[PDB]
Amino acid sequence: MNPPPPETSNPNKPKRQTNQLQYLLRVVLKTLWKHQFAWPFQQPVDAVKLNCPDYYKIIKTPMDMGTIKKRLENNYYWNAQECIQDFNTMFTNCYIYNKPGDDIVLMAEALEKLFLQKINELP
Ligand SMILES: Cc1noc(C)c1-c1cc(O)cc([C@@H](O)c2cccnc2)c1
Repeated sequence: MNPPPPETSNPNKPKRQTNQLQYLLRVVLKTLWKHQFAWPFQQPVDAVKLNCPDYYKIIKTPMDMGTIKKRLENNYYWNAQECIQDFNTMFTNCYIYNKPGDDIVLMAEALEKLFLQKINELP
């Protein structure tokens, strides 16, 4: 069974729109979103659909690009580091749950490489 997806809004959370945050959405996320390996990360893991019932028994801090996209679109973050942290959590979760020689890990590693490439050009 799946937990509630991570929050994309929090009225009592302090928010702020920075040039770095705009770049993370308009450039970083938008480009990664269109990558041939991006589709498994565009929405939370469905432990039932994927026959991975133990996923949310192992991953206690889930994250996906769909959540990050909504957070960016909702101006949920205070600075770029908060958004970058969500990306790092998404990748880390994948490497934790899956075996190093798995297709999904190869997809994550490719996206992580492109992600690191793009944040090295952060404004
Ligand atoms: C991301 C993630 N992190 O842990 C798991 C598990 C996933 C995942 C998410 C999906 O939406 C689909 C699949 C699976 O169907 C697949 C996808 C691609 C290659 N080989 C297998 C895996």
